[PDB]
Amino acid sequence: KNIIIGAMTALITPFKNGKVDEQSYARLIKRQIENGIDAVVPVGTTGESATLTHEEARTCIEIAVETCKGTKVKVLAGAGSNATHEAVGLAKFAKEHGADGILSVAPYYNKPTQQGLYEHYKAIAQSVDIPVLLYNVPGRTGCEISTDTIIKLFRDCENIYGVKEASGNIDKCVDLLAHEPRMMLISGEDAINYPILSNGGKGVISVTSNLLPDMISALTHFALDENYKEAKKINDELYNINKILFCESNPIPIKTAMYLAGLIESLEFRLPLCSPSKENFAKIEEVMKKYKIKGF
Amino acid sequence: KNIIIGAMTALITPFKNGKVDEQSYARLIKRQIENGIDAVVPVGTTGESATLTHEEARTCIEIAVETCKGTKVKVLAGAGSNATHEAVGLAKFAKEHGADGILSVAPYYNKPTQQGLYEHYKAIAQSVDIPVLLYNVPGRTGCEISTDTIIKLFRDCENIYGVKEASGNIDKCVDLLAHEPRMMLISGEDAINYPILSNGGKGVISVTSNLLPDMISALTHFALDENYKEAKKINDELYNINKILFCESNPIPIKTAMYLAGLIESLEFRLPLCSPSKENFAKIEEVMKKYKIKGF
Ligand SMILES: NCCCC[C@@](N)(CC[C@](N)(CCCCN)C(=O)O)C(=O)O
Ligand SMILES: [Mg+2]
Repeated sequence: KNIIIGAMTALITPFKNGKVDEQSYARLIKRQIENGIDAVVPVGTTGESATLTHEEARTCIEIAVETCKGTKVKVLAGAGSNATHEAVGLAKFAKEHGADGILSVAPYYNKPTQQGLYEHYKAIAQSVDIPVLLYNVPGRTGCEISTDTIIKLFRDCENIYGVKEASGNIDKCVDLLAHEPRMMLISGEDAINYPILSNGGKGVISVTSNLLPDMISALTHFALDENYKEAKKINDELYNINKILFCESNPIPIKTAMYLAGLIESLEFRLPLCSPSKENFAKIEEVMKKYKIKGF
Repeated sequence: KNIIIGAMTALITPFKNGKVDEQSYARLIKRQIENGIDAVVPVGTTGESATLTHEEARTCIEIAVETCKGTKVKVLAGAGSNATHEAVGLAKFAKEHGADGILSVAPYYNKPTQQGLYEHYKAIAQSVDIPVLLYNVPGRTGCEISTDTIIKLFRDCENIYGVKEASGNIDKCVDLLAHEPRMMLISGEDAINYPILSNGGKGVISVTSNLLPDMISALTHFALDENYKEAKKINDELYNINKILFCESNPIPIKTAMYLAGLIESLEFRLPLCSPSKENFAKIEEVMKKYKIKGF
């Protein structure tokens, strides 16, 4: 199987006067390349994929693919949908626009059954050639892809090579890798990056990496080399910022943090997302000064 | 305030060979009108709105408004989105195809804050003239509209006239009606229709109504006319079907029940929605036996 692993970033999408700041986007992706990141994930949840237009989603994949040409950094494009026909289309679009793979979230809101989740992902898997990473975040979708369904898709569809887990469920990650160790388990929960990697996970898709890509990079590569003491040390150091980045729903804190660090020009969200409270803004602003934040 | 209350049916959307069976849709809406229903809710969650085309949604609103012209049956249009710019659009569309009001679900997947939910709904309400009923289903959206947020929206925006609660939280509906008793609290949870009505709720938006519209009608009117004994009597009898209609995610069981009752032609879903298990199929078909099913 073809795979995409290592330290990966769920890219924020900066806005300037309500439009996608394309030059900011490219500069942030380059900031990622130059700080040890192995792959960038455009138009995911952290990128406010829900409120983007298809030309903006398609444009930001193109910006990512183009910025990454000439590097080992791969483009794992966000291409999920709660409608199978749209998820297949976005998989085809990313594949035809140069993405090295796709990250496909479980259908949200319409709560498909385990049988329905299998047929949904098989439809995507059979529709394109690029690797496909399952994305399970039940707290946002209303549904979970069970361990059985994840393993079945990994064994039945060749392009499906693993799953980004944001389940806060270390038991499920044992369960997953204990019955199918050839799968690529990706951490979708920054605070528990090391515990997931330590059990055989082969990478992370991080929100924290947006601000401190060097430390997320170092953590993952320390861990992949089984230097578990150094990997755990960064994990422990990162805990305060890993948590504070979820004082409010992602990506409200990270974009607040990016603005505070001067890495984006404006603190703009598309509704229903909005700037955090004044309290959390102060909490985000304080925890930051305990970390060394890289620039461009 | 202009309001839309009473017994309401979240219409299933029949498919024939992958297309919206237009006549059956109209034929099913007619079955509702002649069975005591006060309003029909097209292209909601129960209508598989997530996997519908704008051309399918638009036609089903048009079919809905046209079939209830001349009766007193209202059209409460499903018009929700996790992107405010998409939700504002659907509100205008629904107003121009003749809908008497819109049901607008809380944004799903992207988990907006209470502030974001206020600005999201304030943007919709300020965009149309027709009544706006908030829809809270945290198990499907990943988010809850707090009681404070609900009441603030009710008091600040003239068309926002209440909320359809599907939280299994009778506590919250006391909280709602005790602090804002002028609000129209609508049941979105069939099994607890009477307990919500018994505390001052003024209607239901029912799944069970698809199969037994005569009994959902009678329950709602008995309760609104303060015949609580007869209202609970139907509620208690309906429990077994009210539960089995969620043996799997709605609208999978109700479409199964509708098909088994011969009220629709094909048992077709749009993916990731799926036919139920053979086990649950026997459970839906068996519980059904016990009720007297209206025909055309
Ligand atoms: N990158 C584009 C994202 C926009 C799509 C959408 N806002 C809503 C998705 C949708 N399937 C659209 C349905 C439109 C009417 N059938 C949904 O709301 O369910 C989401 O996935 O969050
Ligand atoms: Mg090495």
